[PDB]
Amino acid sequence: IGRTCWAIAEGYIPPETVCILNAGDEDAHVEITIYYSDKEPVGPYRLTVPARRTKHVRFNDLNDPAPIPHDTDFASVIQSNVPIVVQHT
Amino acid sequence: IGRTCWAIAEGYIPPETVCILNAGDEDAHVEITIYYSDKEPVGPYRLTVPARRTKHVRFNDLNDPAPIPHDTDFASVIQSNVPIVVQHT
Amino acid sequence: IGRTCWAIAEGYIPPETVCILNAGDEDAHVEITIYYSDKEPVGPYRLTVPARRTKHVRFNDLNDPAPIPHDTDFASVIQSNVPIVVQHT
Amino acid sequence: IGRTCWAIAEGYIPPETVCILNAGDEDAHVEITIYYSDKEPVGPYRLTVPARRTKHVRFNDLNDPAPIPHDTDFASVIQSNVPIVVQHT
Repeated sequence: IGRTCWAIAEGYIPPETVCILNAGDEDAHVEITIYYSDKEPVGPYRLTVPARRTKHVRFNDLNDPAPIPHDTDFASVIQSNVPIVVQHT
Repeated sequence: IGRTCWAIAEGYIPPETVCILNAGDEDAHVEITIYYSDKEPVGPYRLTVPARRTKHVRFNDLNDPAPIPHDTDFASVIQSNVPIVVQHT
Repeated sequence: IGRTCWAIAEGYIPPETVCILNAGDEDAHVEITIYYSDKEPVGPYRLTVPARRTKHVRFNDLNDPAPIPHDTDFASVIQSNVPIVVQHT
Repeated sequence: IGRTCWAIAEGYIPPETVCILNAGDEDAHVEITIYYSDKEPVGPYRLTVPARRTKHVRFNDLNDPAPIPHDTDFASVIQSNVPIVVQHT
């Protein structure tokens, strides 16, 4: 159930959440990359979504490799080793 | 018309509806599974969507195998033996 | 550009518009069928979307084979002989 | 990541933005065509989205071959030589 690559063309943290579902039996090793209008992309931000669980990820909580600056439009690519379902809220 | 597997990565019942269309000539035997961030999934919740009809299903009305707790973020996978069209409202 | 079959699982006329784009060089002969929770589907409602034009269709304006009753949830299937792009507003 | 052809069946400038992401390593040479209910399409409007960057394009800022009239419903087709991701805001 789902796909191993998702993209979100607009993101913004005011001066921002992806709901992920891994309905499968293997843990999802997820890698997020943040894109900008005027600089190189930052990432991967790495996290695990456990087998048969949801996980909400707040863009504001991401910090490794670096925090996402606030008041800045960005886009994001989310890649997983196993199919997941992503909804941007 | 439609697909036999649909996923909804974010659901919530405040302390929540899927509109299903079976445009086909066979009844749809539908199975919903609810996923959580911190426990195993619950289901299948089973229902029939008749040939050439819509059916609205309220998540709050589901009760077999168990009611969905309120004030709790969940996701859902909806599977059918025949193609259906699902919209989350 | 687009597809020849589109479905909209929830529609409602209070007691409702599809924006269609035919980016192609042939006229689109479109057929809409309305589905209900408790009776057989009604249609086809037939219309033409000209080559390289948009057309907005209000569900409230449809009348042949019959008007859609108000205050009634419905779904719709839109079929075309040529690819079109449909957005429900 | 993404597709080389995107369509947006409803656009309107009051008397309107596409967020584009090129997550790839080649620049995206993008061509927008505007469609109307009652006249021939206008375009291509041409722009470049750089490798590994986002770009927001305001429909109100487009002017070559011609400005889009205000208070007028339109649709748009966006074509690229390389896959991009488009979100209409």
